[PDB]
Amino acid sequence: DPTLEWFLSHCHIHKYPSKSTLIHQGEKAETLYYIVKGSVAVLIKDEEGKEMILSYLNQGDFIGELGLFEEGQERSAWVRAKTACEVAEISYKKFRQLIQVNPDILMRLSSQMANRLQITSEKVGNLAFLDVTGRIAQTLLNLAKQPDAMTHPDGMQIKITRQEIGQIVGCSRETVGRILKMLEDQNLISAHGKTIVVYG
Amino acid sequence: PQTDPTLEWFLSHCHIHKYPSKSTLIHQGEKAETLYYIVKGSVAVLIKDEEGKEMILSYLNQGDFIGELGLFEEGQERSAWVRAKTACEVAEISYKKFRQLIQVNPDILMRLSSQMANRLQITSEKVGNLAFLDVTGRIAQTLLNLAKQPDAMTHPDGMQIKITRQEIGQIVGCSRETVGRILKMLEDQNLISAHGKTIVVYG
Ligand SMILES: Nc1ncnc2c1ncn2[C@@H]1O[C@@H]2COP(=O)(O)O[C@H]2[C@H]1O
Ligand SMILES: Nc1ncnc2c1ncn2[C@@H]1O[C@@H]2COP(=O)(O)O[C@H]2[C@H]1O
Ligand SMILES: [Cl-]
Ligand SMILES: [Cl-]
Ligand SMILES: [Cl-]
Repeated sequence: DPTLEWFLSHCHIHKYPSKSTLIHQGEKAETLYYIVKGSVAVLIKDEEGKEMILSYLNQGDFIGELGLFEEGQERSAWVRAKTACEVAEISYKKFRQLIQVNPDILMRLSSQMANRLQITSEKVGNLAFLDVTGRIAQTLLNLAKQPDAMTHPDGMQIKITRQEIGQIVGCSRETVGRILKMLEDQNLISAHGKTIVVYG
Repeated sequence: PQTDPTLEWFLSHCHIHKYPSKSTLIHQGEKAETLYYIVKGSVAVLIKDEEGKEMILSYLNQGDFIGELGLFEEGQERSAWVRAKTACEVAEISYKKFRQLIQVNPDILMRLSSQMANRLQITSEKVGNLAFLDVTGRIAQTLLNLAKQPDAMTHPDGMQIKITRQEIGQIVGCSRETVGRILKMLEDQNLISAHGKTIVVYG
């Protein structure tokens, strides 16, 4: 589409190796990014440096957009490359100029911010009233009904690790372990290495 | 609370409607064709968990856009209910008309997008608190957050807020009973005072 091509023609595409930290929470924001190729993780941390993934972002996603609208904004989160990444970069100053020329580019960015807000809002509603057990159970049941869940003699099989469960619900890997054992004993799931079976 | 030429130009293209306290501005799931802007008053943005329990996702106040999430893609449905907390005065404009205003002066889209960005930050922090903080910490953080809403009073011991235990539970994501037990504890810890329907957050 011509809007994205026009936008990219004003950007400088950079290549970063896997595990690069592209954005550090707390730093001064003066640049907008757009993923041309690759995937990243958006993360927040607690005092002990524990973690919760807010989102994965991929090809076609803007990153670092939240500091664009007000002066002196700081990065709201960490963004770390999951794979090697090809990322277009443009100063906020230049981007603001592009918006006056053709605001459709700001409509595209804002469309992504709107979706992100709806997704993050839904996660608040889904997790707020539950304790860690409730959150883990809901998480597994939700994954069991997604298209990539596979058929199993015992029910629906999902691919997920104790670590990434903990990253979704914001708890330790050990707590996940204990809760998965409990869910097995209640005859709701079966856990086998890096896969879980939710009983139907 | 602070308008500017861009906003008054925008408002000159809108119709301002009044909404009594408790009335619904927006119903979740309805087709979105209208953008709102609060001239006066406050609203609550509500969503429900998988058991049908209602949460207060955010309050919005004078100067806030509402109903913007449906503007960017066709056939979008409202993501939440929005109901008046006080009597409100709200400017309305069709998405069709607003898209034309954007072409006339994109600064109005910058104003709207700025709020969307702020909301994402705020909501992201809330999702992090759900995990990083215990229930006590979540209630304590909500009390602070509420001590900074415009409707917050001054007090010789700190900031005095007006909110029901029910409402604290809907913001935090816990039961009214839990809130009661935690406010008592915080009171005994000399961090707050609960004078009936009022709470004083010490500073
Ligand atoms: N809830 C979220 N969902 C998706 N992306 C996010 C979320 N919160 C922050 N980000 C992204 O992470 C970036 C961190 O830097 P910025 O705050 O400039 O811009 C932020 C967004 O691009
Ligand atoms: N997390 C949030 N913070 C503040 N306001 C929100 C949030 N989620 C939804 N809203 C508002 O509630 C509105 C419901 O209708 P829309 O989805 O059109 O637009 C939505 C936003 O204006
Ligand atoms: Cl509606
Ligand atoms: Cl807890
Ligand atoms: Cl009360």
